[PDB]
Amino acid sequence: YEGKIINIGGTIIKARLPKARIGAFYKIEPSQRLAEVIAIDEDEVFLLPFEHVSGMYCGQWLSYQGDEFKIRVGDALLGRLIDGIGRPMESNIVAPYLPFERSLYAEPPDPLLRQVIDQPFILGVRAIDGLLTCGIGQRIGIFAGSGVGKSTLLGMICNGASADIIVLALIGERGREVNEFLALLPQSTLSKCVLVVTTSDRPALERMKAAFTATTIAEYFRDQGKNVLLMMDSVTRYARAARDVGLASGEPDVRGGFPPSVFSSLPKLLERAGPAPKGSITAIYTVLLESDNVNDPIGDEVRSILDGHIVLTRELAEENHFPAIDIGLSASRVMHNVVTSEHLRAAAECKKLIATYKNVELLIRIGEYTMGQDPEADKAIKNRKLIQNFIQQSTKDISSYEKTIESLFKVVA
Amino acid sequence: EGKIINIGGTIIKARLPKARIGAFYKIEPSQRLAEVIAIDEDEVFLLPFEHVSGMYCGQWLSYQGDEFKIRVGDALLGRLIDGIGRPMESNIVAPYLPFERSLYAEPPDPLLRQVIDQPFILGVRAIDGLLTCGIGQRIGIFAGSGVGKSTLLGMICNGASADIIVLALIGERGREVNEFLALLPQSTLSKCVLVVTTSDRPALERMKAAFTATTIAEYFRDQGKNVLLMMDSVTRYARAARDVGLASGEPDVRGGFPPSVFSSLPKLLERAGPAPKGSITAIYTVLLESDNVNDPIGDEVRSILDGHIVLTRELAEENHFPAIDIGLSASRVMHNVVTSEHLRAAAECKKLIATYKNVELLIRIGEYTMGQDPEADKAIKNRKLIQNFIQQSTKDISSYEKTIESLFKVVA
Amino acid sequence: EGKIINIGGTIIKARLPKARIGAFYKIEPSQRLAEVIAIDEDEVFLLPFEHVSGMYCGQWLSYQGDEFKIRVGDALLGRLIDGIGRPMESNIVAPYLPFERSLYAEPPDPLLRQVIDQPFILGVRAIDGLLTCGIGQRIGIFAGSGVGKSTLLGMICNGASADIIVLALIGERGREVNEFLALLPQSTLSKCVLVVTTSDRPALERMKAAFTATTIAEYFRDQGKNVLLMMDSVTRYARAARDVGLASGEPDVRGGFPPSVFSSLPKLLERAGPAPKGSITAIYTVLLESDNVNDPIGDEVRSILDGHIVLTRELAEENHFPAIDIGLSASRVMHNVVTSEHLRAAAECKKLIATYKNVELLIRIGEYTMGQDPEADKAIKNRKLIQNFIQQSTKDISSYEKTIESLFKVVA
Amino acid sequence: EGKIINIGGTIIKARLPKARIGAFYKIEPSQRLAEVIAIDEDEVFLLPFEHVSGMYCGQWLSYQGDEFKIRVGDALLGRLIDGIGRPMESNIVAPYLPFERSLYAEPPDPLLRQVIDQPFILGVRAIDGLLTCGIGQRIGIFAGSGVGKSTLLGMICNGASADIIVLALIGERGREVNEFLALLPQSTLSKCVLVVTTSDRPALERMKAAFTATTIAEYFRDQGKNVLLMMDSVTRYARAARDVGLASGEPDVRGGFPPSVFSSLPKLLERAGPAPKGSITAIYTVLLPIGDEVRSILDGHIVLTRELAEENHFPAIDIGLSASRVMHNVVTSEHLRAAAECKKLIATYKNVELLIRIGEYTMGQDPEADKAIKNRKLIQNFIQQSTKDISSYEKTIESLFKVVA
Ligand SMILES: Nc1ncnc2c1ncn2[C@@H]1O[C@H](COP(=O)(O)OP(=O)(O)O)[C@@H](O)[C@H]1O
Ligand SMILES: Nc1ncnc2c1ncn2[C@@H]1O[C@H](COP(=O)(O)OP(=O)(O)O)[C@@H](O)[C@H]1O
Ligand SMILES: Nc1ncnc2c1ncn2[C@@H]1O[C@H](COP(=O)(O)OP(=O)(O)O)[C@@H](O)[C@H]1O
Ligand SMILES: [Mg+2]
Ligand SMILES: [Mg+2]
Ligand SMILES: [Mg+2]
Repeated sequence: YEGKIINIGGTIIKARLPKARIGAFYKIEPSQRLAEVIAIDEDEVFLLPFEHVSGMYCGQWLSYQGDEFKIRVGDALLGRLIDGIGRPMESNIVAPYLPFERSLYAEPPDPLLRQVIDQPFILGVRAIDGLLTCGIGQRIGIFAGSGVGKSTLLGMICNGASADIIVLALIGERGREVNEFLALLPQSTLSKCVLVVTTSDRPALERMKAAFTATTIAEYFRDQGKNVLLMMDSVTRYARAARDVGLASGEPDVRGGFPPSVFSSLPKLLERAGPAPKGSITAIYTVLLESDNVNDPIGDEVRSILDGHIVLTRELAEENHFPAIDIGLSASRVMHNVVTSEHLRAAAECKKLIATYKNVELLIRIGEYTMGQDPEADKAIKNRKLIQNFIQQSTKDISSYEKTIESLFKVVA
Repeated sequence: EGKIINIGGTIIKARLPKARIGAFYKIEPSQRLAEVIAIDEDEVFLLPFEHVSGMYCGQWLSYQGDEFKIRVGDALLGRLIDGIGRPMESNIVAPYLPFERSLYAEPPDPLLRQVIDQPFILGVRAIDGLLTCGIGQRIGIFAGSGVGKSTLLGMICNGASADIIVLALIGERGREVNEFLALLPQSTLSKCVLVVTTSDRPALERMKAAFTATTIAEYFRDQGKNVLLMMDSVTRYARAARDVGLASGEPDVRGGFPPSVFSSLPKLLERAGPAPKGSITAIYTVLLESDNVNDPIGDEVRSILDGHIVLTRELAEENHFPAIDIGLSASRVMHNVVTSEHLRAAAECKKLIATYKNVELLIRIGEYTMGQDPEADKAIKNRKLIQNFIQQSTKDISSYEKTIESLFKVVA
Repeated sequence: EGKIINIGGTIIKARLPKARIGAFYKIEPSQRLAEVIAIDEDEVFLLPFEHVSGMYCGQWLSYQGDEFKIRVGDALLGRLIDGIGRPMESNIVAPYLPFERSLYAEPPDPLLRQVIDQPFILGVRAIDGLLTCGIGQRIGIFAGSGVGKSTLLGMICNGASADIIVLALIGERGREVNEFLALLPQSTLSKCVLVVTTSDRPALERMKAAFTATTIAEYFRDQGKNVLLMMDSVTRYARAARDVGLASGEPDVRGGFPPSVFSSLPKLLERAGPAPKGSITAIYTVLLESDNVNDPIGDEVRSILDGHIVLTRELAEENHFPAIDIGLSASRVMHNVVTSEHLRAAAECKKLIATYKNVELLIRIGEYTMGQDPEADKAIKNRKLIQNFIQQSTKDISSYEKTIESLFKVVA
Repeated sequence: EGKIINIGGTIIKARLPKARIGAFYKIEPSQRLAEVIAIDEDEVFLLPFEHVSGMYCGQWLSYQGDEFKIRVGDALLGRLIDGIGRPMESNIVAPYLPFERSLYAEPPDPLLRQVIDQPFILGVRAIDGLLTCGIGQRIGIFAGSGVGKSTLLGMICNGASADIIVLALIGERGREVNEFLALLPQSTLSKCVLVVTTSDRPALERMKAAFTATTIAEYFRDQGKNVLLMMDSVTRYARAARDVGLASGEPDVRGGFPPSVFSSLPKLLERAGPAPKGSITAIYTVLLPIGDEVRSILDGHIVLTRELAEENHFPAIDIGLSASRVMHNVVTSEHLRAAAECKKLIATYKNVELLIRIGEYTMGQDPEADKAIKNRKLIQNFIQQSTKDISSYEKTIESLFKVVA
């Protein structure tokens, strides 16, 4: 009715319709599918459809629907599954009464009202609680390569941690995993859990906006005054989808593909989850790397945005050392605030012993290390299988925070 | 309908007013086809089905059909199919197929997948004892060229047991078609559908042949059966999609590949798994652009599939066949499949292999004197048992009980 | 005075005939400002101050200013300012800033700069005992991600003795503005100006916060007092200017960066320093792309800046904090400042650290007979005194006399 | 004389007919100027020196020239000069300058370069006792950061037997020009004519500073005077001409440098040699990619090292790996062989100090290292002195000949 699609191909369509506000979404008039305006030219507009692009033609019409795409949240979406658009997954249900329409692109809190975080957040993994330590309110990434440890460790965290609300986004991952995550969490956890599931099958728009849907639901349950744990599996799938859309919209390449829109819109997503006046969002994001190099474009940028990074390495997964986290290469930017100095000194000595043995281990496997001459290296070896039975852990085993730090004191000295 | 104005060599472009994208057109005098891949307000980009030589400007295009749907039915069992769905063996009568299916369908709904917990016996002791497969798991075989990908699919054709075996041979040798028919017995070839396009064919017919194999496997899944899909070199699909997408004017995001091969590979690989009725267990051969596993296609297909078996060239040079590197390999579904005792025995055998790989260069140089480590002497002592457990000949298959009891005898 | 013709991601384009550069316009339906960054002879490139929410074609523009100016004055202390210039705390009453200044001034005359002779007491034992800073020196702190740039500015800013501190937090997490105010006591918060912009803010606030901080520092310099300016990740300025200029029709040159970044960064980064009345002393945190050596924006900042502290994460992996690599870092302005015996003690224990970094191998390998290398014998005996002099705690600040006394007893 | 088409950040495009590459044009309302890098059939890509803000569509460009030449005369001795040529300060008034010459002059071909004679005394006693240098010889100094090369340059300006001394502080920092001029006397400044430019200044005039200083030194070469040229940090000329080159548009070849700097640096360095009018002793400093290309292109490298400068042994030069290639054509055979035997008397100490760090080395048969141990301190106070310690040429000769005893 308003315009005509005049260019079909790739991820974006292009239309001819004047006076289009940017970000408004338009329905394809005979064929019930709709598309969001991402950019405008002097008369022609770039649109990104919500579904696949097959079956279209030149001069196909476009109707006007709304100024902004908004999702509809409420308190009646706990224990239920949502896609990236906002509509529910399951159809054996009656769909709930969600009363509050919320926009999808909001603001972070005032930087003066973001308090300092000084309470520990316990995950149940002995390594990430003893050596590193999370805090109630921070956001922390799990940086690994392909098929190393990210999902499993995130399942161990979901099984071990406990918040008032749990919002779990599975964006751009395999569809076989939505029943594994539903199997490894109990009904006492499922009663406070919202899944936002976008499979890797889906278009670029759903796989790009599922992260914002999960962040919007998490901040809705934050504004009621509760501590909500957000867990977002592969924020890099958002980064890939935004790369595809931004390159199809005609933007350059900076730092290995990845237009400036990606590095501009990652902080608009990641700054929305932290401490707040009412409640706080503790966030745990997993990051896939383009090799096992930690110095990726997206790996380095999301490492410079987040408040803690947990680096998992493949050469500790070749050795059946699970969870495969590299202690020397991973850090936790809030553990000097959330815990006493005695735990801090013990964790520092355990990190120093791990790095000392890794500095020595090469000249043990070629038979040149001589015992008794270096006092720091010897104590790095005499405790080696005493520190490692602390640092590696089974999947179905959760630990308490007390015997964790008691094992740490027993392991270091 | 319209006329052709450019011919480049991979894609052509034409003056077609208001063509549906995806609809296939016909070159009018010369009996060839093409399909629409992009539209530019009066000028469509077309990908021809056959070779491009002979065309001229202003050559006409006739219309037929809104999409290229293949013709499928129950009478495909025991016969060979072209990549776009023709019967290849022309010495026999054409089969009667009642149904039409388009090549691009949807995966099953994610809440209807029912996490897999039954084993799938392959016959190779290394992907039965140490790695284990599931009914519904899609597996990858990652190697360099010449390392043994096709030998191992030949080993697991005559050892595995499904209802319908759907074997795609896309992008591979024409000489292979008969050698894969020399491994299949008559009780197995009477239930096998073999979709083969070779490396000579145009880029479309190597692109749209994995989708043909998946559509035939989905038709045989939806009847209530168990399908064993196996593709040979899915990276040949990835390279056909690469040079078509780069001819179509698209940027180069990673290692030479457009983003339209990274967005179109999950909507191929995710259609092969568990289902509300039936199942497809799929095995994909993946060739790596060097011996490095961090090839972009190797990395992306490792991040999509449910288990990877990396074969190295060091073990192919050391005459360790099959050349499965155990530390680099994994199987996601094994902890739901095997018992706790079998999982413990598998983990301890893998730790023995890693311990010997630690002490190997130290004993090769000559520093290892017997007696310091308790695990290194265990590795040296069980070395020969582990080696003749992992190493297996081509004409040998094991049953699952003999595999697990030999695992228990080897591990301790 | 013109219509907007297209909206990009970061950029606006309009038809403003004979418009100047720097002339900022506001959008008539929507109250928000935008300044001109390029001309294309009828068609200008503007950069907006905010996001692009509803931006229809043909939206009008109205002339507001020929250049953008900020309100400065002496009644700015103890406050928080954003990159634009307006106060960021809203519960407080708005102050009275008397004067206005443009953000683009020129560095002082190089024949009228003073001579740096007296030290700037910094607080950390390594950058006082080994790399001493003078009053008027521009040093930079070079590291990768999360290696400890912001923690070292916390240690400096805690134990700083300057008459007025301007702290620029450019393009970093909103969380840490309260963590910097948690280690500013009231005696140094009553005379500090925080120019803070967060990483989610639009492109030119993140591009102009450095100019706002240097403008405020030059104002309080021209009053006549010495002032400490500390920028946190001027690399965020550099890649904000990269994303602005590179999307305005300007070519990649060395890292994705246009030539305009390399034209506008040595003018910003040099208008600090000594002066005929007053002196800005500046500490620039620099983020590096990789941990490599061929960084197109780290190398030339290293070249045009007199003194640099290099933090390497290979010392942050053995938990050696602060991770200062004393061999890779230098201070061109310390031989003019400290006494000669201070130079001898600093050079001697740098020599001891450099000796023990490779005598350490032939201690572990059992090849070191005592006495054959006496200097190494002096670098093994005093290893512990050095490694308590170098790394210190975050809350462990120390005065200058204790640092030089402990330096002398470490070297002796 | 031409309207400005558009502004591309650092590139101006104009609509003006018939201009040559390198012609510099004039922004008339603001008094700024900008030179031509490329022409189209009627439009012209040129690039500004200064900042580009304040410019609009339709500003005029006054012609005022066709190539840039510097107004150079005899009265520039003792004045501060920009890389373009205008003075630095406004307290002094610009004197009479009759002549002007362009910045380009072709060097003679290398097949017929002259013989070197006539020892040229620099003032540091270490090299003119050990690594001497003639009049027309051009010398490269390879020093580091924090090695004390600025005092070395100030003390080879102070005590040189040259009537004119020309130095180009090309790309220096803000403080470092006063840091350098604080250690030059007034008797030296009344002999100097010196070009300064800072990293504030645009890369275009930061690369034309080298040609300006070379051109002024060629002017004082033609008046029958022995003249010394100094160019401090040739590498900063290299990065400035790099920024001009790939700012105009050119892909790089080696390191990050375009081949334009590899065509311009032998052209800039191959000139300024032994002319029959009384010639021009060039001293060019390079810090430690193109140091290979510089070290293979001029005769004589002097190496200053941090491993020697960590002690109090100034000037921080090591004779064991630096040598000026022309000494037999300069100094006599007695002085040459005595200097070379003192060089190998120093070089055998470092192969025997490490063997007397351990307790093994004795006397009895080693006639070259037993002499270094006794006659060490005369060596080690011959090859070092302070900043304002001058040692004339007719003292270092007999001092070196009583060092060899
Ligand atoms: N902590 C662990 N313990 C045992 N096995 C693990 C562990 N982490 C990963 N694995 C194995 O490695 C494979 C990859 O795990 P997963 O976390 O799914 O990888 P990704 O991080 O790519 O999702 C799985 O199939 C699993 O069997
Ligand atoms: N398990 C095995 N037993 C014996 N020979 C093998 C085995 N695997 C590979 N080979 C040898 O290595 C070569 C590569 O096998 P093939 O499967 O054809 O490579 P590709 O995986 O590239 O198709 C073959 O020629 C074969 O002889
Ligand atoms: N001086 C120090 N002492 C102890 N830990 C430190 C020190 N500096 C940095 N760290 C650790 O390293 C990490 C990086 O700190 P930070 O200063 O935020 O790095 P950056 O600001 O450069 O990203 C922190 O999580 C912190 O725990
Ligand atoms: Mg996963
Ligand atoms: Mg094969
Ligand atoms: Mg920081």
